[PDB]
Amino acid sequence: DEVWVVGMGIVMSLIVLAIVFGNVLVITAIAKFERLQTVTNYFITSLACADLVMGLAVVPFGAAHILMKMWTFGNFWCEFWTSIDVLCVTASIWTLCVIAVDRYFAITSPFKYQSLLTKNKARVIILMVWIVSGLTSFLPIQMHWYRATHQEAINCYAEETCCDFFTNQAYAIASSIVSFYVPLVIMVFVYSRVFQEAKRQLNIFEMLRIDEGLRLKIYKDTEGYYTIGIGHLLTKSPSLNAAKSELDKAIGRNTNGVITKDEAEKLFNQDVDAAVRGILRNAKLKPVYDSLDAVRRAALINMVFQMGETGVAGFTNSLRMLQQKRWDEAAVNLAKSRWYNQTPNRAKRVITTFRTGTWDAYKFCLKEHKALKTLGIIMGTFTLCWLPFFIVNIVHVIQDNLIRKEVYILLNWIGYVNSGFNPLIYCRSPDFRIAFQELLCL
Ligand SMILES: CC(C)CCC[C@@H](C)[C@H]1CC[C@H]2[C@@H]3CC=C4C[C@@H](O)CC[C@]4(C)[C@H]3CC[C@]12C
Ligand SMILES: CC(C)(C)NC[C@H](O)COc1nsnc1N1CCOCC1
Repeated sequence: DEVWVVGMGIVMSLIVLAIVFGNVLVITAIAKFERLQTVTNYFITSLACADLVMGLAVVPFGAAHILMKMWTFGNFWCEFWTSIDVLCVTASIWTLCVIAVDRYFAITSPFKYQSLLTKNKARVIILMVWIVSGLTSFLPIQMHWYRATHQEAINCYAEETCCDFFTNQAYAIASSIVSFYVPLVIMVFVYSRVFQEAKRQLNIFEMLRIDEGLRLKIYKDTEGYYTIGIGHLLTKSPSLNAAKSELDKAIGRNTNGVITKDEAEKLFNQDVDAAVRGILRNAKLKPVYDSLDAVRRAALINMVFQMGETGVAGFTNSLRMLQQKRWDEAAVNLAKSRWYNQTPNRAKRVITTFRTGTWDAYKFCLKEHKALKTLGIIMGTFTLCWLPFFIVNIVHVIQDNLIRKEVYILLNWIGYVNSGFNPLIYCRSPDFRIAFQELLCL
């Protein structure tokens, strides 16, 4: 139908436009802004490149093959088009597997969020991917090791107006296992460990950085008292110079109301140490700290950090039920407090920690932890976009008459739309957000 062709033509054009402009913007943002020239962003550059090659050389000719129902580019370009197509996908899934593995080695290292690979080393890994995956994508098609022995296929090979991808059962299993499933199985298992390590390796220092936050300039909290760094109270006095005086003495230099990351961490390491020391000095809190597990020990430290040894001691009724290990019971009395009303968002997180005995409340609450979530969304979406096509592709190998030709192309296109999703997912990263709007002048 006429309306169907024009209708599909517009949909496919807006898909192609979204692929190219999206990835160009991403590549441009990493190339221009220094703050985005990281090891993990260099892998994203390789991912965005493969996604750009898709919408520039693959997807455009794919559309013409559907709207005209015939190949009008020759048998040399037909095989080259298919070779690039496979490479784009193979390079993308291996890139995602590398990102996953590099994230495991970073989280297991004492660096926790910084990569063990250098900028020169990362370039080698990317170049090795494109070379290795380039060989497994071009050699099995150019040497015609992919060609089937049935008449319908040999007729399509000889025909210059036929580019229907016909294959033998061997290649269909071999190429799909090496190219897609092997990096996918590894990626899923390795990045599930990355998520498991992130949640498990959560500590009080990260927990307070989540709750209190970070600001290197003097600000007023909910209570209204002068604060700086990670919830470090300066004075209860409503005077800026009084707040500045107590600050310059603590650091030991002319700060002028501004501190560094090195300085903010230094006072934070002191406050945390003072909180625990205050618990050990307090007779009411001392036996409660003993009975609690590592996770709930941090939750008591968190309250002592915000209110103070004396303030936390006032919850006599609640503390008694923490010792009794009746978490759900203690939580109700903790909720029935002025502290709960003062900071409900922070109170919920701390109360839930006591209830669960896990960091489940502080799940992806950290900025470094949000970065991992975004990368997990990229890998997970690639799976949802490509796995249906790959399952049906291997189902076709076992039984020939299982699915129609229209089902194969439709599922292949589900994977094609994926090359337009990745730039929109980078909107989660505030570093990319600022880069994008700067290049778009908004
Ligand atoms: C279609 C085929 C033949 C062309 C393949 C394109 C090749 C040349 C491209 C695609 C991805 C590219 C890489 C993307 C990532 C980076 C990070 C950047 O900081 C330095 C260059 C480097 C390492 C690129 C080198 C060239 C590269 C490997
Ligand atoms: C069939 C067509 C139109 C050339 N698209 C190819 C697909 O987009 C993906 O191709 C692949 N990339 S990695 N492994 C594969 N496959 C899928 C098709 O069968 C051979 C192995």
